Amino acid sequence: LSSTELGDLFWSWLRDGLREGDIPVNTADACVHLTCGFVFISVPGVFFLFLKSHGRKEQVQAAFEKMRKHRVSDSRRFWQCCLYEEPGGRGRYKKLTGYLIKMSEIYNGNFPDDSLFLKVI
Repeated sequence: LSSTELGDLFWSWLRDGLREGDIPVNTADACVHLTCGFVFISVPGVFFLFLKSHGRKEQVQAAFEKMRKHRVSDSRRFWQCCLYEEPGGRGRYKKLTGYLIKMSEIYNGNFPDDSLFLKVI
């Protein structure tokens, strides 16, 4: 494969997987979480999950970023989030970082509710 092909493969997998409800979302254990107009994808988790169905992580991530689907807000490409075990943002949490992607790059106007577990900082 090549940076272009690998990019397209990863984005095709993520996008069509979320669209077909084939990639877990919005769960205490998911790498993908919907939030306030955006899809949060945690890294490296979302690339490891790609890899599992298809260093290597470095390649896919570089190829993905070259496509410019992710939100970049005044130079910032990564957001931190707290992932809680309990809905309503409490108890044990894990701190995560990853990309925000505008809902409409993935989803008709036809999507799941927001995550009960993830809080974006």
